[PDB]
Amino acid sequence: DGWVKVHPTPGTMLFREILHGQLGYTEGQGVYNVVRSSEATTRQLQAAIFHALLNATTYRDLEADWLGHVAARGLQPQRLVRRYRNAREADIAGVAERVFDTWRNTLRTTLLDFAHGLVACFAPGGPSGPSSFPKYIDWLTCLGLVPILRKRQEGGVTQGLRAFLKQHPLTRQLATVAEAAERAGPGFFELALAFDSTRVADYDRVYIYYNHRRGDWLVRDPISGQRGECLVLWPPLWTGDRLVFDSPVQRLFPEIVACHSLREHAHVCRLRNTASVKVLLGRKYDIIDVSKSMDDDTYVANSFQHPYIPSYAQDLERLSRLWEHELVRCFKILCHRNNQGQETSISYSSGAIAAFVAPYFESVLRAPRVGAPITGSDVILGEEELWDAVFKKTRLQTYLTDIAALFVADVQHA
Amino acid sequence: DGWVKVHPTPGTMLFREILHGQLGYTEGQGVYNVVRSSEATTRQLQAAIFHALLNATTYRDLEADWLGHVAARGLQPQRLVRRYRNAREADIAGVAERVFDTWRNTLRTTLLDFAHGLVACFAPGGPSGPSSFPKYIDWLTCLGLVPILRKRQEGGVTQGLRAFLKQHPLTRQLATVAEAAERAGPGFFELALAFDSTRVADYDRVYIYYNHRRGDWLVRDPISGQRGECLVLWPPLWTGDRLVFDSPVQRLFPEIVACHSLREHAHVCRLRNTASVKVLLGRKYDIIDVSKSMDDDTYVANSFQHPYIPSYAQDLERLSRLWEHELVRCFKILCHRNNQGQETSISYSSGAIAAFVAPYFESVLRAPRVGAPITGSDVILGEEELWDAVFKKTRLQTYLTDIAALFVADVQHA
Repeated sequence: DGWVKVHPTPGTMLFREILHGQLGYTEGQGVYNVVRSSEATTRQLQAAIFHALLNATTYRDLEADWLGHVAARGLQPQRLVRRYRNAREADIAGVAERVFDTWRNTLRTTLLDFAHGLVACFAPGGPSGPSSFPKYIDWLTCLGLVPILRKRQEGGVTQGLRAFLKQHPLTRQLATVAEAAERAGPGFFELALAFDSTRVADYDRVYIYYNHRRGDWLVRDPISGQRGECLVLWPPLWTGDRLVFDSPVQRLFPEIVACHSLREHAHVCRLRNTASVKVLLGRKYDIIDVSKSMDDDTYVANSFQHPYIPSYAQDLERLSRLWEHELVRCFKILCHRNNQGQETSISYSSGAIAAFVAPYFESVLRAPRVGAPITGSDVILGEEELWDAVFKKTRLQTYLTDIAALFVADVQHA
Repeated sequence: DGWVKVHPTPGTMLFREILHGQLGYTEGQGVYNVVRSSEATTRQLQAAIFHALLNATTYRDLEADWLGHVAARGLQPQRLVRRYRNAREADIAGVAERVFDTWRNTLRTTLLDFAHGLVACFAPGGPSGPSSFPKYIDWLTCLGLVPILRKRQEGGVTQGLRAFLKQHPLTRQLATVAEAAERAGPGFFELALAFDSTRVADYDRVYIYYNHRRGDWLVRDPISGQRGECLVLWPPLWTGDRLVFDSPVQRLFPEIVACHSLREHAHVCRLRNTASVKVLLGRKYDIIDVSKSMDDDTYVANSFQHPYIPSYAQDLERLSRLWEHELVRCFKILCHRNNQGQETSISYSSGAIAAFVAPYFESVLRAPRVGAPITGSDVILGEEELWDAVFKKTRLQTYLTDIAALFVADVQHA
């Protein structure tokens, strides 16, 4: 009652073959390889993990750790003042500031190592393999639908997390690290659980059914028999005895088909003109035309020759430029420019990362909220630069600076 | 009695098929992918929510929170002066200013977290699904009409608000934030109800009737039988025989049709010239012309040959430029360029955001209020920078600065 098959039809297979370059290729299509890059998602995961780790810090625990470090070094301010026996406030303040700076550097590098360990643990799951981001992107590019199958199970990411966390020696060395780990454990476990729950269906196996009257989707895997959900980003259109998607490939399809047909005709015409001389016959390296079978009681009037050969450079150039412009504007890809002449730099714009990465996490993966998203510049930015940027901009720095200021004031005033 | 159907006619279906690119495609048409972007509406929602949250802050609650924080830290100004025992008012003023600054940073991060939570709650349902902004835009671009259907119901947005607001622990932490939230709750509920009540009809199901004698519109859904309202932004014209709309696609239609027909004729002529030699016959790889099928008391006088092949590159280029100029001048889209490079970025102008987003919220969504609209520059800005700007220019900055100045004066005069 109103159901119809959508995906296993030859049209989408032809779309995917076009995406693989099975018919024709152009320089401008190469931009698509940057669209599938998994840099933005990994950067977002790094930012989320950094925020989650640094949001568990406690001021009192940090103060206790600093006091313990000072006691271990035996560098209490009064002892140093009574050893130096001078009223040089600037010198003793500089000494205390240097000690605090060394402690800050050691804490920063320990936190960086722990955070990088967490990021490395989370890395293999998302960008490739199960629930891979390029699979989502080419799902969007071909159809506009992203079928998903869900089942509540454990996975390897959680196993790696539980193996790594329990044996980590950094917890036994710093109370702050252990407290942050134990407070953020449930969140990380839930995040990995969400990672391992979802699975984007492969292109060659899944089935999609659409009903026009009710306007609902059905997606199932014919092998396992499992039913899932069908996510739609831009909806298709029903024109009666047809279905027309609004994916970029759908828009670019007629031009590609026309250019391919032109190239085939050009090749066929080229192979015809191999011979140099051609001779015609009639009723009273070389190719002969015999018209005896058709000249029966017939008289020849005239004979014309015109060796036409089509040209297809302009069509290929236009198709390449069209592909580049369509992929740049549709996915909102930002290109950096040199001073003059050529330009070579491709990255994701802020609008692109928002409108594509955020729906991925929110709906496709159903992960919990990850906080404020990164900007478009942070994708270009490196790992350590992002780490110490978020370290500076977080509230962990304020407690450390306040402690340093109070300690320096107490040292210099006494 | 004067009613005539409008929308299910083949003309509008052909207009939509033109938008999907059935009748060819050009690089100029790709600018349409920026007109349908949902950045402006999300920016407006963020600004409205930020204003609603910031306007509800209370001076007395903030003063009480400041006193409580001072008591918790034990930072009584007189006690600190009696402890330090020095006449350096600059040092104590700097200490108080630093404490106020750290509290400012913590309050800012908590407010940002709560505001981002609300924005994430409102985001999924606004620009897509019900009241889909791209659907509104392509309704405007095809016809000039935006049919709507309304019903008073709750929805997922209200449920998400109910779950998030009452289960967020931030309310139990700061009295000021909870007080502002409980003041702003009714407005957020009304906004969510406005989101959930309005639905924009799909292009493939709804029906539209017009009657020129009275000048009235009728819109109905043939499936559910529900009757809605028909909104008009630029009115159409009635010429007796037909109804002529004034949407951009209507103006650009004849040029598109002419170019498509020219391309078809060029292809047909191209397929004819695949034969190198052509032969003619008459009464006393190869193509034979037997004109003796008609020869009866006849005599051949002369023969001619002229293999014409039309060219269509200039037409395609002109059509692309016309498409780009029409879209830019109609939707008022601002284009940015480098020193010599073209299309550094594409963004909505202030006139565009006003004249398109504001009528959307005011009529289609029937939102109660959106506050002062943002400029075109705020679209480029990210969420965090926009939040910083609105926080700087809001009412709350008055109370915070006044309290900080008064406390600094009291500390330095203690």
